[PDB]
Formats: sequence, structure tokens, C-alpha cells
Amino acid sequence: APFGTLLGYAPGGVAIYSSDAVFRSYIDDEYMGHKWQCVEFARRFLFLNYGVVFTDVGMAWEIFSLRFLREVVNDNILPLQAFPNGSPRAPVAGALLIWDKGGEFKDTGHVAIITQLHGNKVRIAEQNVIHSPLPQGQQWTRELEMVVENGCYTLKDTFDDTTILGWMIQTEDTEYSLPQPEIAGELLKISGARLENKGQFDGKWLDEKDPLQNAYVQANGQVINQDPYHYYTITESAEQELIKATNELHLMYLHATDKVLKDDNLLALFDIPKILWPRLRLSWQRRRHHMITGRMDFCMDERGLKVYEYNADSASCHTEAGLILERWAEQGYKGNGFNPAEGLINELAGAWKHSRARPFVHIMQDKDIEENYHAQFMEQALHQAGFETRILRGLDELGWDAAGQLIDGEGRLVNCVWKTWAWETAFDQIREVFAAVPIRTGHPQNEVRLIDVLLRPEVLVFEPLWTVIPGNKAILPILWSLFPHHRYLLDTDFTVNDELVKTGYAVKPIAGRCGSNIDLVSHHEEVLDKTSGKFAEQKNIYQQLWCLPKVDGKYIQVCTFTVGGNYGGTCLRGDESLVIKKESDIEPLIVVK
Amino acid sequence: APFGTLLGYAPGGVAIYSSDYSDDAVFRSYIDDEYMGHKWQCVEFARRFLFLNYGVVFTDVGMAWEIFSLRFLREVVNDNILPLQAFPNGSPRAPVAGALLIWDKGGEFKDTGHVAIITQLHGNKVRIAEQNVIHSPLPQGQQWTRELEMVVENGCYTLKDTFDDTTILGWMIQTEDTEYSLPQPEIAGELLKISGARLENKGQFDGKWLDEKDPLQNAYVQANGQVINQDPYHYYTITESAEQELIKATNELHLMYLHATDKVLKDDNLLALFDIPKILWPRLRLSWQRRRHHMITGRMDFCMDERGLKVYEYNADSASCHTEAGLILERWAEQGYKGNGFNPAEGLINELAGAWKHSRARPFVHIMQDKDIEENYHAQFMEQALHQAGFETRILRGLDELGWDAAGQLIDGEGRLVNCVWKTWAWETAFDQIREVEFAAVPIRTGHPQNEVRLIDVLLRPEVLVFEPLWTVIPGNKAILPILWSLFPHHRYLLDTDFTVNDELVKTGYAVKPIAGRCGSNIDLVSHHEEVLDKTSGKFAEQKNIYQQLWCLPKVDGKYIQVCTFTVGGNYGGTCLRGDESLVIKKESDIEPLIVVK
Ligand SMILES: Nc1ncnc2c1ncn2[C@@H]1O[C@H](COP(=O)(O)OP(=O)(O)O)[C@@H](O)[C@H]1O
Ligand SMILES: Nc1ncnc2c1ncn2[C@@H]1O[C@H](COP(=O)(O)OP(=O)(O)O)[C@@H](O)[C@H]1O
Ligand SMILES: [Mg+2]
Ligand SMILES: [Mg+2]
Ligand SMILES: [Mg+2]
Ligand SMILES: [Mg+2]
Repeated sequence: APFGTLLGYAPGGVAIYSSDAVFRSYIDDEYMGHKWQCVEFARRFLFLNYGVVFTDVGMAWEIFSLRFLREVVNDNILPLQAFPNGSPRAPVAGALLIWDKGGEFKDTGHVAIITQLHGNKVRIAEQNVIHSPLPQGQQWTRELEMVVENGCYTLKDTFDDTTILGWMIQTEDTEYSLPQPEIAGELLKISGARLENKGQFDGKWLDEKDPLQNAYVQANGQVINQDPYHYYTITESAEQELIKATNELHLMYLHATDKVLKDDNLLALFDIPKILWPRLRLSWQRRRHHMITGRMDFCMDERGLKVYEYNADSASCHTEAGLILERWAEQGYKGNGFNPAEGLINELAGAWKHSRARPFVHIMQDKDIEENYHAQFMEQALHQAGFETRILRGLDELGWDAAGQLIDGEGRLVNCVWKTWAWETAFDQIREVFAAVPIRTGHPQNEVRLIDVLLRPEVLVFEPLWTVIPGNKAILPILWSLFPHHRYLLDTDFTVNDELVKTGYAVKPIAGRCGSNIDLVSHHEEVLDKTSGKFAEQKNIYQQLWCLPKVDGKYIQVCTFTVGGNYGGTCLRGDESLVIKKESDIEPLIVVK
Repeated sequence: APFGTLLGYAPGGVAIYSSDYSDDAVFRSYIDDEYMGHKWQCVEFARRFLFLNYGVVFTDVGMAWEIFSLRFLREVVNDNILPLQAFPNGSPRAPVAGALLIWDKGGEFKDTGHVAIITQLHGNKVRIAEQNVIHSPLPQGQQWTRELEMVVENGCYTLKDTFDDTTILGWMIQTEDTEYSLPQPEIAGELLKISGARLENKGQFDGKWLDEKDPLQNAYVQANGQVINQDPYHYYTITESAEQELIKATNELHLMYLHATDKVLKDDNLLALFDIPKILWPRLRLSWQRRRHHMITGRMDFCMDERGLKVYEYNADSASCHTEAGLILERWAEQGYKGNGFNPAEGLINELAGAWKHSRARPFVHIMQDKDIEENYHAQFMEQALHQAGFETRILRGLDELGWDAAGQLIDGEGRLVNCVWKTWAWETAFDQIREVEFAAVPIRTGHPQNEVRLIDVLLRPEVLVFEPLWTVIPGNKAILPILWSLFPHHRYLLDTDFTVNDELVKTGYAVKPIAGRCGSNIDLVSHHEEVLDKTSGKFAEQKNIYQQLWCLPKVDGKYIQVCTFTVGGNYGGTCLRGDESLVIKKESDIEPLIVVK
């Protein structure tokens, strides 16, 4: 049958169809996958029958490496175990069956659902294998022979050149299960590289015909770093580890956020004005799927991969990674590798298209040359997604009508805004000074403040208010508490405890940014580095010391973007010091296989 | 200014609109799925202000003055229930910013009373915000509508209204601190007495008093004849104050039931008590999450008389009696009643049409009923509400007309796809089909030789949007009673219920009731003297039981009379009476004319 024709149904009545964002398959606002791939079927099956889902993956074979499932109704996280083909642990109905990449399933690998177990066979349901209508009421696509001998179960596939990895069961019983796959240190090494110097960057290599690249130059000049002929590389294996961690930590952060918002004692730790709490909760409940983009900061090298923080509120660097660096490669890279942030623009337009933003969105940026290209970069994504826009620089163009409605300069109503401003800046206006958030709805001089916009109930804001929770460092000790000793986490606390004193630690303000007010204390007493900034008075958290690697004279940090909650790209930042700050450079990154 | 024009904003940016009135569905005001009130009344503003700024709301009330008797607020984000205290005007407890301020009915606020929000305290005064008082644009930026003088005399605070003929009851603060607060009012027993009454016999009902040209009434007659009870000239009455109490109880218990439902669906230990097939658990939860606001109607069963008001159960899944109370009794009144009272269920059909209009049912609704003539008029009554709301429908009697296409889609007789279903069947009947049969999913068919479609093949098809939603089996299962008792111990309207006969129950006597039964089946009433007062047979003798504190119906004019109230969209939608010669009301008990009298 053609594309999308109904071929049959798997148990419980889950359709099986024959097999850029018109291909997204959703149930309510829960993403199932890309029509009509094998993963989309497996996730939809689990969603409709058991209310759980597995995290976004690039290819089906990667599913076998996952060790958790997300229970959609409460954002809970469940254990998922993996068993190798030939296991004493029988493959029960409902289990995920995973194929490694290879043969019939060349680069992708494959995934199916086991529907029934017999004595010498098993029936499974799947998408993207069978493309013809199944017979009346038959709720399985293929039967695979099973050999039970000496208590061990082995499945034999119908293709002569495939490799079945095993099956996965949602259970706490670890017996017979395999440990989580850990990447070998060496594949995570960041290494330096050089371009042949033929003078590719000895002039105006950035196109001043492009308004966007022009805005960048006006704020930075024709420069990315101290030596544009030098770049770094990472293995494709490393990129996949980054993608995995990004997708997992994002879910881990959302789970801790839910926990925080369900408990006043945990919420009090964030130092957000109490008058906002009910609103934080409302935002969490109704804008849960509305986060557009964020950035995670990681330390990556032979030692493994650890997250320092997650900039979920107002993340930048997009332009540099998804545009300036594309121009850089285009201008001087003749290699086989690729810029892992190449599709950022498109990914973002995708998020905006499936968001519930109003047709016209006002973009709010500070009157600051550096913010001009960021605001215009997002405007291009909004335009590609079909929205009309207007850029507000500063707050002077804003005023109120007689009734107290918000209007812009051309006289239109402002009811939807994407901002570059951090929510914390608005919280400051509350703390400077009631039965409600004290916002003005009229002024003799028509003086509109930041909070008078962002907290007007009728204004639809992006990023949503709840994002101040995962973007506040007070969440780190909570994440450590919920997932103690997790491979990607660093032990962090609200005090310098016994183990921390033993490991050395970083002191970081909970609502800071740009590498401000950071103190790095070695496992001795010595202060490795300390920075200044305006956040020295806020509460701090203490995070296990885990210093950036030094490669070719610079400390290099890896950053990944989330867009709509999934990996959207990678970029590097480098600094002469251990602490990355707003003025650290963007370093060209090439992923090589 | 005109009706609906923005006059300004209260603190936090909550708009205040003009309510000058010079399908009322356009009149309902929501924020997302939350009902705030009627545009643009004082109650609508109060609730919208509390929802927007604090994420809480108070239940539906008939009049504003009634808010003062409330003792809880609902937290929207988790269906949690918060304590609310009332303080009289002149109390030591000061009227803080954010507090509700209630006026009794009287003077400028005639019979509705009034409600406002206190926005700020000034030692000698207080500013407040409200909606149905001033209808003109407020000064630019001013976020309050009126100032009231406040006098502070010896630790106490008293407010004086700007009108000379009004009465301020006091203010309410969401706190667990009870100091200085009022005890929740309780109605006087005598006011809850149900009285017998009689019409003059002039032959009004001696012939064909039900109009047989009206399909609905005709369908009623084909099942029951031109009869409602044994003596159509006799009726019962209750006071307007007893009805206000029923309205109040109904709204409160519905939320208590939804709160217990949430708690059950969060804990596997509690859910296992319901004896529902494990394979459905994930679905039950999905339903509660997605269909939270889609319940259309339910019926609560109460014992009411001078001892008070107690609830026996809540038929949340498949309830009937709508046709009787809202149509047949309307015809009865029109035909023989010439007094000043009214049928408390007279607006049922309109209430129902409104719920459907705001539901998210698909454009075409298939009505599924069993082949019982008694179910014909019930299916047709609901079809009338559906039609009134703009939906197209087709009634399916039994499952014979159903079949699947080549791939396995569900179609009706005329071949149209079955997408939306309002059923008359109980969910437990489908649950039984599962019990009859380890699968990896609900074992439904999507193809068969004979094209034999079972009930579950329709109701548990993912693509079929069914009403009532699946989650309603929880509040309709009597396993929820001990849970509810556990959550609200000694609550005013609740009866002590357990899964065993405990010490307190032996002392009071108790009713033994199957958790998934209906219609008075397999009920055992046992006295404190340890004597069986009554037993009914039936088909549910094998399931788990709950034991509920004995509280027998009152006997009035020869019959035990039970009070039932309908819920429509989560709020009170009417009241009706059922009477029997025995203590246990059954499917065959009759409907008794009821008139609310002022
Ligand atoms: N635990 C840590 N160990 C070593 N260096 C750290 C640690 N945490 C942070 N740093 C350094 O400080 C910089 C700032 O910390 P980060 O958590 O990203 O906060 P922000 O960038 O919001 O100020 C990092 O980019 C890194 O160079
Ligand atoms: N605790 C109780 N004390 C006295 N009578 C009761 C009690 N519970 C139920 N009954 C009687 O039994 C009838 C049936 O019980 P009910 O709870 O309504 O279950 P159902 O109608 O679903 O079978 C009631 O209408 C009432 O007459
Ligand atoms: Mg950082
Ligand atoms: Mg940061
Ligand atoms: Mg009953
Ligand atoms: Mg019942």
C-alpha cells in the first residue's frame, strides 16, 4: 500500500501504517515520532497501552542502550532493563525487541514489539518492514522462531543478515540484565586540527550582504576567535554520547522540576518571590510543552561526560553555532566532517511551528548591539515558521491605552512575546518593592517596565515562566538527590560537605550566569580561580570540582542545544582560564567519523 | 459603558468588565478548561481573580452570599482541597489583602448578596475590587473599584459599606489557623423535612395525560404506560432552604469525589482495592489526565430529613432518571399542579445541552443502548440534548448493527465510522468481558469472521471518544467510600465506610454493598441489634463488599423516600425523589412528584 495507508492493528488497537514537520506524529501534545518509522510505532504502542515512552533517539538500535522510561501522566521515570538474545530472562508480551544496525537494517537498526510468546516462536508487531495489508484481524506482522534450551531463550530472525540485540523490560529486577553501556574514554577526546592557510580568513569572509551576519559583525567584527585557521574535532561516537546525555538530562531536569513544584520546602530553596509560586505552578501545568530552546554546559574528555548546568531560561550562542560557524566551514573547511549545529535554524523553526504562539509575536531585546543578531536570528526562525514579528529594543516603544491594555509603537496589542531578557531580571523588579504581582496597568508618563509586560496574564511569553526552575542552580542538589551517583551528574549540595571537601568544589550563585562570581577550590585549600560579577550576594550551591580539559592552549567546554526538548546541536567555547565567561570564544567544531 | 467593555484591572492584571446587559453559552466565561462564571458577574470576577493570582477557585454557588458558608478552596493544579476560614465583620482577625469579602443578600444587593476582593489595607480604610457594581471606566491605572471605611476598636476590625442598606457578612482567608473564625453553618433540621401533599382530584390524570405525539413521552409510555407512580394526585415538598443545602452538598461532594479519584489513581495500593483488571490501569490514568473535564452527568443518592443529609453513593458512570425528573414530572406539573412551587429538575435538558456544547465531543455522536424498551426513552432524552447542542446522532440498540471494514475500522449500519460514543452501558460490563478471558494490551478485536463486535471492541478502541469517560468508574465504584471517609473523616455528609465490619460499625448497624453493583442489588441492611433488616438478591453476590454505617431512609406518607440529585458538568443540575415500600431503593422503585416550596 502507499504511504500512510492503514495496514492493520497491533494488540489494543494501535494502528500500523505503511511507510519537513508534516511528518511529525503526535497524540495530543506528546510526540510519537516520524511517520511512519519503526520507532514511531513502538513509542505509540507503549504510549497508548501503558502510558510510557522512551526518550528521542537518532536510530532504533540506540534504544537498547536506554535504562529508563518516562511515565507520561506524572512525568515519573521508570527503570528499563536490557536482556541479550540468548537470555535466561524470557521475552514477554509487550517487551521492546531491538535489532542492531546492519544488513537488512543497515544504518538504522530496528525496533518491534513482542505481542505473544509461544513454546517455539514469538509474534511481533512493527512498522516499516511489512508494507502490505495484513489479513482480517491479525494483530502481528511477523513470527520469529524461538529456541528454548537449557532455560535460555534465543530468537532467530527472518532475515539472514541481521543482528538481534535483545529485548527490554520495564522492571526493577536486574537479574540476568546487562549493565548500562559506557563509552570508552578515548572516543570522547577533543583534539586540535588546522586548515591549510591559503588566506581564507584574511579579509571580509563573513557576508555583509546578509543582514544577520552584518548584525554579528557590528557587534563583533569579522572574528570568531584568535585563530580561525585552528579548529577542534570530536568523533561521531562522541556526538551520539552528547545527544544521549542531552535527551536524558533534559528529562531528568523536567522530573526534578515537577518534584520542586509539588513541594513548598523545595521551592523555597530557589529564592523566587513567594507571590510568584502559584503562577510558576500554573505555567508548569499549561505551558509544559512550550519551551523552545535551551543550552547545556558540559565538561567532556577521557574522564567521561558531566553537566555543569542547564541554561533553560534565556540561552544564546545559537547564531554563532548555527550561522557564523556554517559561514566559517563554507569559507575554509574542505574536509569530510560536519558542523553539528548546521540545522539549528530549521530545528528552531520546527519548534515554533508546533508551538501555540499567537500569529504575531513581539520580540523583546535589550537596547544592546550584542543582542541584535540573537534577536534577528530567532526572527528568521519565526518567519520561516510563518509568524509575523516586530522587534522591540528596550521598553520605550511601549505604552498603555486608557483601559490599561499593552500596545506597541505602531499601536498594536502585545499579547505574545519571545524575549532575550532573563526572567530573573523581572523578579528583581518585584524584590525591589501586595495581593498580586505588582504590575502597572497605566502610568501618567506611560512608563512601561519589564515586569509590566512579562507578567501580564494575557501576554503569552516564551520561554515560559516555569523554565526558571531548571535554569536555577538550586535544582542541582535536587537532581543529585533524585539520581545519586548518576554518570552525568556531579555531586552538588547547599553546603560544602565531607565528600566535597575531599574532591574540591565550585561555588556558584544559583541565579547567576556568564561565569560570574564563580570560585574553584581544589581538593586542598587553594583557590584555582575566582571571578567577579554582580551576583555575589545571592545563595550559592557547591558542586564537585571537575575542571575543563586543556587542549591546544585553551580550556574547552562542550555545549549542546535543546530545541523542543531534544538535542538540536553542539558547539565549543574556549577560554584561557578554567572558567568560561560571556567573553570566551566560540571554537570551530567538526564531527568526524 | 456597554456590556463587556474593559473598565480597568485589579491587582496582578485581572480585568474588570462592564456588566450592563442593556444560547447563553457565549455568556459562560472560562480560562482554558476552567469555568470562572457568568459574564460579567461579581462571582465571575472573584473566582477569576483567585484562579489567576493564586491558582485556586471556590465551587459553583447559586448566589454570592453563599460563598460565606464555604470552608474549602480547590487548588486547580492538583485538584487539591485547601481550608478556608470565615471571619465576621468586626473580628480581631484583620481583613488582609487578597481576602474574599462577602455581603449577605439585602438592600442594594437584594437577594444575590455580593462578593469582592480586598486589594489593600490602610489603617483607616480598605480598597476592594469587584465587577457588578460600577460599570464605568476606572481612572487610568487605578486597580480598585471602591474604598470602605475601616474602624479599629480595641483589637477588632469593622468595615462600613458605601451603601446604607447593605449587610457585610465578613471576610475569608485561606488558612489552617482557626482562631477567631466561624464554625461552618449547619441547616436547622426542620427545614430538611420532606412533607406529603395532595392535589385536588378533578380527573386531571385519569386518562392519557402524557402527550403521545411527542416521541419522547411516547417512548416513555411504551415502557411504563401512562403512569409515574401509584397515586399521581399525591406529591412531596421540600423547602427552598433544603434545596440550597442539596445544591451545596452536591457541589462539595463532587469535588471530594474528584479529589479521592486523583489520590486513588496516584497510588497502586489504593487502585488494587477496586478489583479492576490491571491491564486497564495505565488507561484509567490516561483518561483521568485527558478527560478530566469531560464527564457529562451523574446522580448522587442521599438520605435527607431532620437528622441531616448523608450520601449513600455517587453513580458517576451510567446514571438515569433524567427523563423522569426533567420531562415526565414537568408534564405532571403542567397537567395537575397549580401551586407556587416548582419542579427542581425542570431545566435538566437545557443543563445537559449546555454540557455537551462545551464538551469536546466529535460532530457526529453514536448513542449506544442495550435492547431494553426502558432504555429507549433514556437514549432519546439524551439525543434531544445532543440535538439541541448541535450534534448529529444515530442510536444503536444492541451491538448487531456494528462491524469492521477491511483494515479493521469500526463502522455502523449505514457504513459511517464510529468515532464518538455516548453509552448507556456500564463500564463494568466491558470490564467483565476482559475478566472472562496474559495479553500485552486490552484484548479487543479489530476483525472477525462473523464480524462479531463485542461491547469492549467499541469502548476500548483508542480512536473512540467515549462518554462517560473511563475514569468515572473510580467515583462510581463503592471501593471509593472508605477512601473518601479516610480523606474527610467525620465529614458532615459522609457515612463511616470500611472494607470490614469494624468496632464502630458493629455499634451503629451497617449496609453491606457490592463495590460494583447497582440498582439496589445484593444489599444487606443490619441493625445495631445485629439483626438483618432487609436483603436484596441480584447478580453481584460474588464481588467484594464495603460496609457503610446504617442510616435508613425516612418513611413519609407510607413510603421510604430517597433524595437524588443530578450532576451535569460537575455542578448541581436538579433533584428528584424515589420511593419504596422497603428500606432499599431499587430500579423498580417509583419516581415521586417533588415540589420545592418557598
Ligand atoms: N564543578 C565545576 N568544576 C570546574 N569548573 C566548573 C564547575 N562548575 C562550573 N565550572 C566553570 O565555571 C563556568 C561557569 O559555570 P556554569 O555552571 O556554566 O554557570 P554560568 O555559566 O551560568 O555562570 C563553567 O563554564 C566552567 O568553566
Ligand atoms: N448506609 C445505608 N443505610 C441505610 N440504607 C442504605 C445505606 N446504603 C444504602 N442504603 C439503601 O440501599 C439502596 C441502594 O444502595 P446504593 O448505595 O444507592 O447502591 P446502588 O443503588 O448502587 O445499589 C439505597 O437507595 C438505600 O435505600
Ligand atoms: Mg555556563
Ligand atoms: Mg548558566
Ligand atoms: Mg443507588
Ligand atoms: Mg449505584
